[PDB]
Amino acid sequence: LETFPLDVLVNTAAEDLPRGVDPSRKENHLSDEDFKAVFGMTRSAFANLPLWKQQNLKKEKGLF
Repeated sequence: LETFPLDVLVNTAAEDLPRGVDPSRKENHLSDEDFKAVFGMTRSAFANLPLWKQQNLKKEKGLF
C-alpha cells in the first residue's frame, strides 16, 4: 500500500485524503520508521491488540 508522511495522515481533511489511504487504517500507510516512532511496537503486535484499543491509541495520535 502507498505510504505518506505522518503529518499528512494526521493533518488532512477527510475529503482531501490521498485516494490510496484506507481512512480506517491510516497506520498501514505510515513508513516502517514512522510506525515504529508513533506506536513503539511491531505492526503485528499492534494488530493483535483488540480493535477498540488500536482505535483508542490512534485517536490521541490524530490517526483515527
